[PDB]
Amino acid sequence: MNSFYSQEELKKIGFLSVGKNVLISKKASIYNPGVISIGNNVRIDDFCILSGKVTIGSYSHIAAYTALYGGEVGIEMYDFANISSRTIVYAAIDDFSGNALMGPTIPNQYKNVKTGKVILKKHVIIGAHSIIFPNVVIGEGVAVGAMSMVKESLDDWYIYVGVPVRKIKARKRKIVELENEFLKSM
Amino acid sequence: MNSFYSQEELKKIGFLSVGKNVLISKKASIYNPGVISIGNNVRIDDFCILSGKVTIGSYSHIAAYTALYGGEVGIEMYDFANISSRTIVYAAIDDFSGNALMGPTIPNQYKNVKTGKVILKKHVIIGAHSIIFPNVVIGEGVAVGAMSMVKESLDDWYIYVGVPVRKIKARKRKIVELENEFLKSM
Amino acid sequence: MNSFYSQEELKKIGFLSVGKNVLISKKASIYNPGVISIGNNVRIDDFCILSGKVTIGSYSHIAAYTALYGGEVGIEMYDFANISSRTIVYAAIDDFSGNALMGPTIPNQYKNVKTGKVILKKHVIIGAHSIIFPNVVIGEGVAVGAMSMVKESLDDWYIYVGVPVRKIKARKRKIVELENEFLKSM
Ligand SMILES: CC(C)(COP(=O)(O)OP(=O)(O)OC[C@H]1O[C@@H](n2cnc3c(N)ncnc32)[C@H](O)[C@@H]1OP(=O)(O)O)[C@@H](O)C(=O)NCCC(=O)NCCS
Ligand SMILES: CC(C)(COP(=O)(O)OP(=O)(O)OC[C@H]1O[C@@H](n2cnc3c(N)ncnc32)[C@H](O)[C@@H]1OP(=O)(O)O)[C@@H](O)C(=O)NCCC(=O)NCCS
Ligand SMILES: CC(C)(COP(=O)(O)OP(=O)(O)OC[C@H]1O[C@@H](n2cnc3c(N)ncnc32)[C@H](O)[C@@H]1OP(=O)(O)O)[C@@H](O)C(=O)NCCC(=O)NCCS
Ligand SMILES: Cc1cn([C@H]2C[C@H](O)[C@@H](COP(=O)(O)OP(=O)(O)O[C@H]3O[C@H](C)[C@@H](N)[C@H](O)[C@H]3O)O2)c(=O)[nH]c1=O
Ligand SMILES: Cc1cn([C@H]2C[C@H](O)[C@@H](COP(=O)(O)OP(=O)(O)O[C@H]3O[C@H](C)[C@@H](N)[C@H](O)[C@H]3O)O2)c(=O)[nH]c1=O
Ligand SMILES: Cc1cn([C@H]2C[C@H](O)[C@@H](COP(=O)(O)OP(=O)(O)O[C@H]3O[C@H](C)[C@@H](N)[C@H](O)[C@H]3O)O2)c(=O)[nH]c1=O
Ligand SMILES: [Cl-]
Repeated sequence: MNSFYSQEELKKIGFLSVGKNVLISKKASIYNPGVISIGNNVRIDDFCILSGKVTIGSYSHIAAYTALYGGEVGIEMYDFANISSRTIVYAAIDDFSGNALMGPTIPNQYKNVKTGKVILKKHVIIGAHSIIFPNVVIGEGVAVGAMSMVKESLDDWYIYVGVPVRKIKARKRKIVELENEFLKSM
Repeated sequence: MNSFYSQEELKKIGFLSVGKNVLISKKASIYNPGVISIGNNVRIDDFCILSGKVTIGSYSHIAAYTALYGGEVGIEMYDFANISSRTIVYAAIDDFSGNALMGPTIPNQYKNVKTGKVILKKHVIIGAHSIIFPNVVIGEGVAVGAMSMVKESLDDWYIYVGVPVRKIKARKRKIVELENEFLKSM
Repeated sequence: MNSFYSQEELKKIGFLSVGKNVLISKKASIYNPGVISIGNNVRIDDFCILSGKVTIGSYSHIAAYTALYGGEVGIEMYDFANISSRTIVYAAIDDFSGNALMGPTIPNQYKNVKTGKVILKKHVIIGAHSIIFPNVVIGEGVAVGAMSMVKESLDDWYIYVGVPVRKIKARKRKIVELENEFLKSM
């Protein structure tokens, strides 16, 4: 079976914008669909949470349990980006340092929230159980491994692993040739 | 949108005690609520689980996916403690050594469950995707980083990271001041 | 207060096979029950996902949030095997190298999915927040620590930790007697 909303159910959600062949679990949470644009051929799985400003392009899988906290600044994924299960992407984060109170029970003037657009460029893949922090551009074709923590921007076409991640090898570009192949045959 | 119970449904859950301005997700799970006590200005998000003895004070966020397995001995959080997404706090665990059978499918006399009260003191923040094992006090003002694992009590006012955690630098104490300033404020 | 199906609703799911004393959360997701079999005395908790080909023996707990993506080649667990919360087992994963396109939105010609049966032998325990990848045999009596990642088969009766896992000590085998002793009671 599957848990995906109908085309009929989907247009009732109220997305800023939703494309063709979009498959979204009835078990995801979508908060403020008003600020969420989704392109074509996108699958969002069980127990995802998308909240605040989120832009997804086309050909992207958001695997189960993944939370995207877009806040005001937003999270944007370009085409052919994918995110494996249990990832968190934060576009805002509280100050852990001891210099500020923390979290949504507390008025902003006591906190020191860090906020910044998070961008995943084309062909980015994020491995399972990973965390991406605010104000981070994940460069084109970057792979980050499972269980990775990314606190700053990542250079294009590299593979990274660890907490926090380190650059371990080049990502191959064959994928770009297959993109063009795939598209050409449509 | 939002997924919270109204103050009216909350009253029907049958909590040991629940204060005001409590926002609990309808997508969270609550088992044995008659041993669960929640103070004022608490938020518990989608997909959290609270099970068995759990005591939360005030000005606390339990972010999404976080499981608090309080068992019979309990987990207690003091005021201004917050737990980030996908954290687990166990007050009991099975013996992994090979010296016992394991899990809820096996009866106790063949197991060797390790149990003990867990306490998160005031101003503790627990980073996302972290695990706290039983019989542990997380010190006053401690921050535990993301993806960290805690098996022992932690000294006050430090930041710890890793699996298992190590101390990396003092937590700043400004928040004590901010706590007074904020509380004055009302 | 628990969230399990009755034995009656269980039969309405359409498992290849379901034993007795099987406690499955209504909050778990089960996809393609037709290829899933479960033996006796098994508990599957909230927000679990079982997808594709999955075979569970007896006396096994699959804890909250755990995802078993059995695909076509399958995941098998033998008796007395248990998986702690927020674990992922994959029988298939995409190629992260950059030599292929990725994920369920892309046709198979353009991908290079690696596939392989995952087997957990008797008495295996997998710690919370762990990830097991395809084509892996976890030998009998293996314990994998929390927050660990397994890409290769594991030697029987050892304890392994880390990302990727390294062997750290033997598992005790007192478990083997206890099993005999307990089964006698039955
Ligand atoms: C990143 C990954 C692609 C690396 O695979 P690889 O290219 O086969 O690299 P190796 O296995 O040789 O590892 C290279 C180095 O990185 C380390 N490493 C590999 N993956 C790591 C990870 N996730 N975290 C930390 N270290 C990692 C290895 O220990 C090795 O270190 P060394 O050079 O110090 O020995 C793979 O390990 C991974 O993390 N895959 C994620 C799969 C996934 O999440 N899939 C979702 C379902 S599609
Ligand atoms: C713990 C944290 C606050 C430390 O950040 P920082 O004070 O800026 O410290 P740095 O990034 O300089 O790192 C200091 C050391 O700890 C390591 N480190 C930092 N965070 C780590 C983590 N979570 N796990 C393991 N190692 C970590 C760094 O590698 C560095 O090691 P080194 O001195 O051996 O090089 C931050 O890394 C973190 O984990 N934040 C969690 C945020 C979160 O979960 N938010 C939830 C939503 S509000
Ligand atoms: C694997 C585990 C059982 C080991 O515990 P232990 O036998 O008491 O071993 P120790 O705590 O002495 O650690 C031994 C070594 O392994 C390292 N280690 C222990 N657990 C680790 C883990 N989960 N990840 C990485 N390293 C780990 C230690 O740092 C130590 O390293 P060193 O030899 O380099 O100093 C335990 O740490 C663990 O992970 N338990 C998982 C519990 C769980 O998930 N329970 C689910 C609820 S029932
Ligand atoms: C996870 C999930 C599955 N399903 C249904 C519909 C699907 O067609 C079917 C199988 O989905 P699946 O996710 O088990 O299998 P796949 O479609 O192969 O995808 C999975 O394996 C890949 C190698 C990974 N890259 C993905 O991250 C992982 O989700 O089950 C749902 O309806 N909702 C879900 O959340
Ligand atoms: C996650 C979640 C959200 N919501 C709704 C109600 C909320 O007011 C709204 C916004 O929630 P949000 O969590 O997206 O955004 P914030 O309210 O800023 O909270 C979040 O960012 C912080 C900087 C972190 N420290 C928190 O751990 C993180 O959860 O969405 C729910 O109703 N239920 C939920 O579980
Ligand atoms: C997690 C969960 C709990 N429950 C209900 C019925 C249960 O009998 C009761 C308590 O179960 P619990 O998981 O809170 O507690 P326990 O039955 O002790 O089990 C737990 O502690 C062990 C030491 C760990 N090995 C397990 O991984 C952990 O799940 O709550 C549910 O109905 N559904 C659930 O998903
Ligand atoms: Cl999760």
